Amino acid sequence: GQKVNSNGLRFGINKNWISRWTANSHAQTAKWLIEDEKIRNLFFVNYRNAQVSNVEIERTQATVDVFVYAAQPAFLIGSENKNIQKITKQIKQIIGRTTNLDLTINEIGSPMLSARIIARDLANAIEARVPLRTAMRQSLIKVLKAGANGIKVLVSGRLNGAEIARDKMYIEGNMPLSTLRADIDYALEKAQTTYGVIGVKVWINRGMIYTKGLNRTPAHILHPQKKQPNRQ
RNA sequence: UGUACCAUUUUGAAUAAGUGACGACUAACUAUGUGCCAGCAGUCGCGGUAAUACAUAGGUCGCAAGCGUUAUCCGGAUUUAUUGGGCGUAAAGCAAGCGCAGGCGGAUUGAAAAGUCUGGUGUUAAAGGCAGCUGCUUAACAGUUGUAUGCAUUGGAAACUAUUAAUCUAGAGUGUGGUAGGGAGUUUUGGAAUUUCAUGUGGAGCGGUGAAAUGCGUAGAUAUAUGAAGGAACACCAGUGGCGAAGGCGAAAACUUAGGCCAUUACUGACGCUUAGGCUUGAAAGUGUGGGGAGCAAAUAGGAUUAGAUACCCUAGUAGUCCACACCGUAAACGAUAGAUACUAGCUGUCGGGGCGAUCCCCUCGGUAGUGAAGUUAACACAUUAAGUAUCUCGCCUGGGUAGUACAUUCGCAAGAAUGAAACUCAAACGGAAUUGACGGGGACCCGCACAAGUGGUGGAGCAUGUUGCUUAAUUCGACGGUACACGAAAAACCUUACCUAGACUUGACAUCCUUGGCAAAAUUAUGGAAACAUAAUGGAGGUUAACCGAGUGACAGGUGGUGCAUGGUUGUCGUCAGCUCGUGUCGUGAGAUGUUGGGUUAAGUCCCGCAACGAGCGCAACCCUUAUCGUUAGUUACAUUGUCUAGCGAGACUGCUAAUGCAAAUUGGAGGAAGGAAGGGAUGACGUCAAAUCAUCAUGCCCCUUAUGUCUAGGGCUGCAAACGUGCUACAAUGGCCAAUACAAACAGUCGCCAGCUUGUAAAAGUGAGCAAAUCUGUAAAGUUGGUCUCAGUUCGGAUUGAGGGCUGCAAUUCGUCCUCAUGAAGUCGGAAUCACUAGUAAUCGCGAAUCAGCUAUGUCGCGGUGAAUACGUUCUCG
RNA sequence: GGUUCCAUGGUGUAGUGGAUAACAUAUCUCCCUGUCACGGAGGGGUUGCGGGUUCGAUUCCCGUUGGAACCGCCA
RNA sequence: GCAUCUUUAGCUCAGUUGGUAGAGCAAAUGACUCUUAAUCAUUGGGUCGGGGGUUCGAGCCCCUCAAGAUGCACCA
RNA sequence: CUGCCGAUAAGGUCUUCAAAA
Ligand SMILES: *C(=O)[C@@H](N)CCCC[NH3+]
Ligand SMILES: [Mg+2]
Ligand SMILES: [Mg+2]
Ligand SMILES: [Mg+2]
Ligand SMILES: [Mg+2]
Ligand SMILES: [Mg+2]
Ligand SMILES: [Mg+2]
Ligand SMILES: [Mg+2]
Ligand SMILES: [Mg+2]
Ligand SMILES: [Mg+2]
Ligand SMILES: [Mg+2]
Ligand SMILES: [Mg+2]
Ligand SMILES: [Mg+2]
Ligand SMILES: [Mg+2]
Ligand SMILES: [Mg+2]
Ligand SMILES: [Mg+2]
Ligand SMILES: [Mg+2]
Ligand SMILES: [Mg+2]
Ligand SMILES: [Mg+2]
Ligand SMILES: [Mg+2]
Ligand SMILES: [Mg+2]
Ligand SMILES: [Mg+2]
Ligand SMILES: [Mg+2]
Ligand SMILES: [Mg+2]
Ligand SMILES: [Mg+2]
Ligand SMILES: [Mg+2]
Ligand SMILES: [Mg+2]
Ligand SMILES: [Mg+2]
Ligand SMILES: [Mg+2]
Ligand SMILES: [Mg+2]
Ligand SMILES: [Mg+2]
Ligand SMILES: [Mg+2]
Ligand SMILES: [Mg+2]
Ligand SMILES: [Mg+2]
Ligand SMILES: [Mg+2]
Ligand SMILES: [Mg+2]
Ligand SMILES: [Mg+2]
Ligand SMILES: [Mg+2]
Ligand SMILES: [Mg+2]
Ligand SMILES: [Mg+2]
Ligand SMILES: [Mg+2]
Ligand SMILES: [Mg+2]
Ligand SMILES: [Mg+2]
Ligand SMILES: [Mg+2]
Ligand SMILES: [Mg+2]
Ligand SMILES: [Mg+2]
Ligand SMILES: [Mg+2]
Ligand SMILES: [Mg+2]
Ligand SMILES: [Mg+2]
Ligand SMILES: [Mg+2]
Ligand SMILES: [Mg+2]
Ligand SMILES: [Mg+2]
Ligand SMILES: [Mg+2]
Ligand SMILES: [Mg+2]
Repeated sequence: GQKVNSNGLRFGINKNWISRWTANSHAQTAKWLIEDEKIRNLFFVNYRNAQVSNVEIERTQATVDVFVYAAQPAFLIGSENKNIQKITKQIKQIIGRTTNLDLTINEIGSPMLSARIIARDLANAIEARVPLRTAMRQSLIKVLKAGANGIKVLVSGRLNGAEIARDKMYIEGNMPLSTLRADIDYALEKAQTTYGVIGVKVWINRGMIYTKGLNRTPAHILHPQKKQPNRQ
């Protein structure tokens, strides 16, 4: 049957919001809401070879702050800070010159156990004509070796160019979806294949959060260092 | 025959490549076209608008001066099985027996030598066959030498078979001695019971069924008691049994008669097994002649049931069922297993003879059963009574339908029996066994407003809204049992809008990429205008082009156009039901089984035990939110009748204690407690099913349009109307209508808004106008209490419809907004067959608020509080 | 050629001694079921043509059509 | 022979008794479905057998032909 | 505790593949 979004079921209890701002009026609540979606989509659609895991947005009456986590930030940084200037101009055109931006790339730790880049890698493999069975298994084994709990991958679509759509799942371990205390990270991606669209869904279990609180604490960014800059 | 061949003879790549296939068997794939059409096919099968199977093209593969197709023969085919198959459940053991000819057949001795083996000789024509060699440029081919097979004759071998001459008893029979039987035929005899009749008593039904009705009965039935007549069959005994070759045999007796078991110091001395043809017997039905006929009952008549009933039920009812003599010769005639012979673990019964002598029990020899290993089988299963290891003999089988049909023949009075095909057609078969599911008008157990017990409704009337159908220029599109129909749509006058009629536009209303400049787009005022749009004006923020304003410019933009049966995403449903699987191991040739099923306990695959299973994952449960009590922090904009109230943290409830019984989980009761055994509610919805819903939220493969299916605007339309259905509102009333006074909420919302008060107005509202960015100000609570009146009427019920006058929003209210006032006063007096929801603050009912919104007969949707019930005995029926 | 009968709903048939027309099937709407048949409720639909009598004709009278049933013989 | 009737889209038949034609099938088109069947809507399709005559006007009334079928004589 | 209880148009998907990591 149908299931409630795993990310959406855990918001406001154990998971913080990706955008944290309070608008002035119901007219300014819509502009500030579509614009941040454009920024997030920009980061995700293009600049994909970087493995951007999550982009957070922080806005005040007039000051915009962006916290961008990536696995390989060299591509964003570019050759002696070139590509970086380009993206700043991109961000300024979307929000406006009248405001103040404080974009912040922040390098990420433990990149494997994140459902976003795994789905992106999965989608790239399917688009690259890689056999589906082999592609998921290599991603599954590497993620488990990274030192996490069970992972559930559902890859539904016109499998292998077939005319009848199927779906292949591969769970390997305890994925307690009905439990609220668990840390389940979820992401979904659309692999654009020449024979249509492939939907990949990745459920990852990253332990149990036994410390009550609406997070305010990082998630799989702590193990190695996490810095770099571009801020003020 | 100037032929093969030869040569440094001239010229010169010049004179020369096709066919089949490409989904699998079977080496070799893509596009275009078509769209269950045209076509392909040796087999499985491809084609229903994304075809590697069709057509064309490109590529590739298999062959080659050949390649495919067709025809015929052999192999593969162990698929007529001598080598080399089978007959319990798949085709196939005759219904059984007596059996001649045929086949086979105990042991020992002698002879012969017909089979059998071997030596010599003759022959089995030449070509061909196989081996070697030679010759053609090697080969194909030609020649060359070698190379068997059988028959006859002759000379030996004597193990086995056959023949002959004899001996023996162990095979098989005979006799004596024990002995068990529903074995058969013929002739007599007996008692219950039914029916009819005769005689009494008696007095209204009997009979029959799911329920009844034909029928019988005051002419005295049913019933009761006695008697007589007659026919058929032989309760109990009677069986985890007996006899016979089979069919079959069960009251008692007599006569005749068949076979069998056990022990044999007796006798014959292979006389034995099987059996084509032949003969005998052979359930029931049926036939012919003559008797008999109580009961029952094919055919038949009537009454029921039924859409129909020539059937199941009931009441009658002939042939027949019975006997004697003649036929018929078929059955699931079954142990679905032909007969005979020898061998191969065991255990438990039961019957008969014999040995012992109370039975009972022990042993021996046989008959009849159950369980069971090796062994066999495709599996089920058989297993000393074989379907096991083997031999002999007979019968029978060779895919399914045609078909046990047709012709011919034999038998029969007759129906028919025996024997028994083919033409044609299919790729399989009402094939066999077993496995996983589904289903059952099959069982066992357990659940849910399912039934049951109640309450209030719906189907009847008026109105609102959605749908079907019809119409129209359009009535845009989708949803269509449960799981569509107050659904998408949380707002159709314009806009929305996707539709129709018209007036206008073409790299376009919007976008990027490119050569190139920016010294604008807006908005608004004029004129023509239905408005789109044009011609003229202030020429405009800014920042030198940032963004945009453009020119030039072709790739293109654009599509609510098709396909939810190509999809991604999201959702309904079973269902918040308790399920769905995996790893390792074990069993099974295999699909598969195990765990996951057994016993207890739950809402639960929840847990505990048992257990060839041991564990694990998803679901279940808990962690999350909210309501119920209290502690702590805080005290304004709450409270201020002083500790409410509001929201942060925490305590509290954990089967924690006790009693009962259970191994243990756990169930029930009690204690204390605000709360007791998921304390109430919410979020949370496994694998999957229905090719379930959506291309019209969005995204997207493919197809289609490209001065039009794209774009702008005005008007119309989505609001129609002979009709039908669904969901709601209002009612049909005194538990009420109207009027007056009046008490008690929670939640939510608010600066183009909430709007207090005041003034005007019969009122919707207008003007003035504070207060409130909000625990402060505003959004009148109604049912309810009291008083007056109506007095049961189509009314002081009910409000539809209609006419007029007003108010608000908005350019604009006619198509098509709602509110108020006045006027009128349809139907309707509790609603047919049949249906829906609900297990406590629930049903019922009364108001209040919010979302989308300028406004909206939203009576809709999402929320909040006021009052506040009835019933649950139980699973027989009903749905899942 | 002559004589008797009949003409009623969409189909098969009753009635009316002048004042009045029903039955069954069929048809329609609604329960019913996954659906349909069957079942349940309710709804609907009629005198061959003509011409006279009567206040009034399906009925009574005379003619005209169509369909049937009887006869048409003696030489 | 005679008297009588009939000839009507592709087929089977009503037309009405004079103002010039439909019904039911078949075909097609859509709708409808995965696609069909079925269903449903819609729909094109006529020398009223050939000529003559009457009439202002003939599928309609009267004649002659062409092709069939009826009832009356293969002399009672 | 034996009422009654009938039917359901045709053809169709779906396993691509282990060479292996
Ligand atoms: C019999 O029928 C006769 N009267 C008829 C003779 C006819 C001759 N033309
Ligand atoms: Mg071909
Ligand atoms: Mg082809
Ligand atoms: Mg062969
Ligand atoms: Mg052979
Ligand atoms: Mg065989
Ligand atoms: Mg057989
Ligand atoms: Mg036998
Ligand atoms: Mg037999
Ligand atoms: Mg014998
Ligand atoms: Mg003999
Ligand atoms: Mg020779
Ligand atoms: Mg030769
Ligand atoms: Mg007697
Ligand atoms: Mg008999
Ligand atoms: Mg009868
Ligand atoms: Mg009887
Ligand atoms: Mg008889
Ligand atoms: Mg037989
Ligand atoms: Mg056995
Ligand atoms: Mg045959
Ligand atoms: Mg035979
Ligand atoms: Mg058959
Ligand atoms: Mg089965
Ligand atoms: Mg009830
Ligand atoms: Mg109603
Ligand atoms: Mg009605
Ligand atoms: Mg519609
Ligand atoms: Mg649809
Ligand atoms: Mg549905
Ligand atoms: Mg409009
Ligand atoms: Mg300027
Ligand atoms: Mg410039
Ligand atoms: Mg499109
Ligand atoms: Mg679907
Ligand atoms: Mg077990
Ligand atoms: Mg168990
Ligand atoms: Mg839960
Ligand atoms: Mg569908
Ligand atoms: Mg309009
Ligand atoms: Mg509407
Ligand atoms: Mg309602
Ligand atoms: Mg009162
Ligand atoms: Mg105050
Ligand atoms: Mg009335
Ligand atoms: Mg009223
Ligand atoms: Mg109006
Ligand atoms: Mg009343
Ligand atoms: Mg309940
Ligand atoms: Mg009510
Ligand atoms: Mg209904
Ligand atoms: Mg005479
Ligand atoms: Mg369709
Ligand atoms: Mg019944």
